Amino acid sequence: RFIEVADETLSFRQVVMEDSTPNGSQISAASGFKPDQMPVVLMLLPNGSLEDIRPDEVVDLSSEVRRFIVVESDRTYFFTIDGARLEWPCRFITGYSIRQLGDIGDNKKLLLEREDEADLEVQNDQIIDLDGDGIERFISRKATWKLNIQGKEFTFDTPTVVIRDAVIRAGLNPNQAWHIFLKVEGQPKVEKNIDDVIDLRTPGIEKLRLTP
Ligand SMILES: [Ca+2]
Ligand SMILES: [Ca+2]
Ligand SMILES: [Ca+2]
Ligand SMILES: [Ca+2]
Ligand SMILES: [Ca+2]
Repeated sequence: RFIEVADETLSFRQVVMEDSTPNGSQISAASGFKPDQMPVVLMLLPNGSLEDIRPDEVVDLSSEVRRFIVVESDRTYFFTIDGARLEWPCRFITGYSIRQLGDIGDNKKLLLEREDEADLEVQNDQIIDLDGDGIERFISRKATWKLNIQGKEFTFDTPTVVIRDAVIRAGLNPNQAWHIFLKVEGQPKVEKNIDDVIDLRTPGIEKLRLTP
């Protein structure tokens, strides 16, 4: 038999299982862990959940090629993706790992729910600390970013927007001499040019005000 085993990097590798009905200890031993280490073993269910495998919990491998996350750790943190609970043996999780676990398509935007301010957008390489109190909740939305042009909010479909295209979409003639200054939240306004590129992924809604 064969199984696929990965770690916090989620890079699966083939492992040979000589028993069709192993328990957590056998899966841990086949993955290269001594009995005293007791790694955390998480079986990837077909629906999308992760089932914790005890050292004496027999797993039926005759079904199909099952996948496991075997990470030497002494704890597990619970988080959620769209209300579905998931388990993670490490306290720091990257956005890429969240997308891998939740099977979120790359055409969507990942957010971390907050109550005291706007929900935080999580990039691929951004690290979220799960050790914070409470269950961290993640959300998938449509990949659209808002921009406040002349006091009106327009919803672009790209993380980065050319200022000329933004003005064109707003309706103003880009060819006129404009004093363009951007006002990112929490930062002073910075003058820009008609042909510059604005990254909307910064937290909050940017304000692209124009004057003649
Ligand atoms: Ca057995
Ligand atoms: Ca179990
Ligand atoms: Ca919120
Ligand atoms: Ca937490
Ligand atoms: Ca923004």
